[PDB]
Amino acid sequence: EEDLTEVKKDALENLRVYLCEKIIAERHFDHLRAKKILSREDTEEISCRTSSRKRAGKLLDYLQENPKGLDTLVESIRREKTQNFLIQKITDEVLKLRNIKLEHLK
Amino acid sequence: EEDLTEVKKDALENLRVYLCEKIIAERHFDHLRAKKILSREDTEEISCRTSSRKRAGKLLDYLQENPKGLDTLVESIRREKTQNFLIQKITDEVLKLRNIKLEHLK
Amino acid sequence: EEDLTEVKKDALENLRVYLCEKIIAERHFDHLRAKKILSREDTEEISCRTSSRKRAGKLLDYLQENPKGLDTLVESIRREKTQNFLIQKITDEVLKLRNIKLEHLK
Amino acid sequence: EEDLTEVKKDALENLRVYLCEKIIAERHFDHLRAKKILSREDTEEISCRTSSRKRAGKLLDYLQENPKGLDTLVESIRREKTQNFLIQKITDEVLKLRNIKLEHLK
Amino acid sequence: EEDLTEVKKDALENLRVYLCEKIIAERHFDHLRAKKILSREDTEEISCRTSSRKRAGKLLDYLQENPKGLDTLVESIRREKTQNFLIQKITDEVLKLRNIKLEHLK
Amino acid sequence: EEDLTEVKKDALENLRVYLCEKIIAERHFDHLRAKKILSREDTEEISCRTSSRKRAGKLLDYLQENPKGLDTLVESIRREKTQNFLIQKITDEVLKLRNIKLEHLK
Amino acid sequence: EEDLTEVKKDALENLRVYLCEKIIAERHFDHLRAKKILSREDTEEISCRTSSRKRAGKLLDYLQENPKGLDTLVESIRREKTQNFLIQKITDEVLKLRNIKLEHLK
Amino acid sequence: EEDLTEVKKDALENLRVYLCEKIIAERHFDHLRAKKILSREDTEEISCRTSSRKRAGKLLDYLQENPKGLDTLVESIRREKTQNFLIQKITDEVLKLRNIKLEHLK
Repeated sequence: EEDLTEVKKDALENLRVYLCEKIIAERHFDHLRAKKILSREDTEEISCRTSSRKRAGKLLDYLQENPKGLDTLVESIRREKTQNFLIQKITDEVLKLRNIKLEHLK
Repeated sequence: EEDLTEVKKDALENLRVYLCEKIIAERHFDHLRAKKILSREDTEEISCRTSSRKRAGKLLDYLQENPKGLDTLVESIRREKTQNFLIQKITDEVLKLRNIKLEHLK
Repeated sequence: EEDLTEVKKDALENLRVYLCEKIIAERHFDHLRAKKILSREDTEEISCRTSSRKRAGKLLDYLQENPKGLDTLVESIRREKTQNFLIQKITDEVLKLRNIKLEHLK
Repeated sequence: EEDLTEVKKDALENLRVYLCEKIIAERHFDHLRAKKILSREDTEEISCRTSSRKRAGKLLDYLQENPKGLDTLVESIRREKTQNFLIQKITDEVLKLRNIKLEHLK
Repeated sequence: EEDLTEVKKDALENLRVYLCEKIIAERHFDHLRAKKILSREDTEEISCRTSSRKRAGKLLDYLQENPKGLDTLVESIRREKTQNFLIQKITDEVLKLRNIKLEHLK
Repeated sequence: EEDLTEVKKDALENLRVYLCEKIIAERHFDHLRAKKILSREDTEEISCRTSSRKRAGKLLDYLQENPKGLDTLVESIRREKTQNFLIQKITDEVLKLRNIKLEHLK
Repeated sequence: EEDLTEVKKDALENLRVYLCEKIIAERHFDHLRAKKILSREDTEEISCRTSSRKRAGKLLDYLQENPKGLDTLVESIRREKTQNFLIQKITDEVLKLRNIKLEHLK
Repeated sequence: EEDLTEVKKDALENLRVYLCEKIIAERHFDHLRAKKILSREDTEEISCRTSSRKRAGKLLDYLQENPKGLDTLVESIRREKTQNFLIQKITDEVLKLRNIKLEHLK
């Protein structure tokens, strides 16, 4: 019904908390692939002045605007690296979505 | 009796003075979790123009509108960080509430 | 029609991902030749502070500017070294161009 | 007739679009020589808070106030570096001037 | 209860101090095995600029992320090398966990 | 009477001047232990942009907050390194406290 | 007669011009010592948004409110650094004071 | 007439261009001697973040302050190194001074 794209934000708002977990990937593996749809000048800006906490929050904040919001997810399971502390969580992020999402059906 | 929600503000007004102690957490640990219920654009703006004293006052000021007033409290005792200079104080913030709260029973 | 110089960026935006295969050649072989038309101070700057990932991105990022976009290509097939991992890719990079390029004709 | 000094703005306003092509020279090559007539404190300020997009626009925006408007031009063709992606364009920048300039004669 | 994964950080925060005993293994033995789950470009970066103290802090800091945190441990007891200064400590590191962990049960 | 925690600031405001003697320990030995009670993201932030003077000022400024104000002290006399330039001074820092402290008794 | 505290402003007003000479010391050596009597939050703000020209004027502007106005003077002659381009000037700043001061006696 | 100290800046503003010849001496020989009168913290700061182009500009920019403006000169002719590319230039720098200087006499 095209309503889910909103609940992702909540899920994200609920998962906003996990800004200290594999978010450093913004310097590691986020910036590179996601740019396929992500911004350009902001990257320069977003990166220039952060403790890796702000940009962390920054990087995430933008994604609520998009409808799809399925790329940090595919990119984390892809490219190897960490397949647990984010992925078990990602399933939990999926859950956080799932939970919030399925709840909405009520 | 749903009256306490107000006495927090007093407690807060009484504690308004402690605007220089662990309030910097607005750049540190406040903005992140609390946004679970907190504003969105204000954050951007609240932050945009401050020496960390205004935004300090700002951030604090916003919380009197809410009835609950209990999260800075749970967020500081949790997430580790500082467990005294604010928490003994927090117990004192609790006191400032408590004192203000209990006196109301008179 | 001088429109292709742009689609190269797309192709590059589509190939930005392969920032991990033979991009290290900036240390191995890119810096020396490309300088024939490439930057001067940034080379110093671009280089000074990277994990070989950022500079990788940097070096690539700079070329979307230039119209020709055909030198890393000629330089990789030239100077021997690698002719497969990147060159079959280079054909694919040509493809990524070709694909995006030919697509534009529709 | 001293009217051309105005048409450079529009040409620049027409060329305002090319804020992504060899404008980075602001860090690379612009700041150093142009300062012969260019500002002093702003440079510090202009540079202090930009993603290289603002300062880009900044650096350009200032030049409309001057009458001569001929230095970024002479500076890019000299000092080596890029003699094409901007220079052909510069001829086109000259054209953008020329086109507009000659048009004015009508 | 999946709460233990946190107290490890404390334990680690409590053991953050012992950043001088056998942390040089970041060159001696730590980098090779741990990479199985560990980070890739940071390794390049993390290493690139350290007195062996920051990277020390770095490497460790990264692990508070991961939920398990049981690998520097198995890798130090195995692969021979040192079985005492780090290991009695490791048991003490286990203690630091054990202490903080069991305390949590209160 | 819990009034002393304030004069430490003064003592510190009076010792603010000694930001050049062994404050560099912010790299040499401060960051590591003090983090037992110290801030996390600012450490990232505080460090990222300083001549070792700002951060020097930064590091000290945060502690006026804390009530105990007794850790840089124990940390400097311990862990070896310098026991004179800082410690004779530290006793003087103690004096600066002591002086200011005892003065308050009047 | 306590009238001198005012002509210093004039001196400063007449010395306001020299806002480009050893004023950068605001980052270099001013902020640290002078804070013994100087502000606190402003420093943060004063610094937060300047090209070093405003803050220059800022830093200077504040000192007119004070009566004594002798510290930048004693601070510049001491702490080594520059003993001429400011100090000959400082004697001249003394002169600017002196001139105006002595003039006032008429 | 003490006016020359100003024209040096012009001369310097006219020689600001030669920020590419023997300015790297900012590492090769400048820092050590000139420090007899030069900055302290900025040396740390000026150095920390430059492609050798900015610090180049930085180092020079500071000197327009100082009245004498005669030390980079004596230091380059002495201490061996290069006596030609810059010294013929230095005489030309002297010229640039001389030219601008003598012109002022008109």
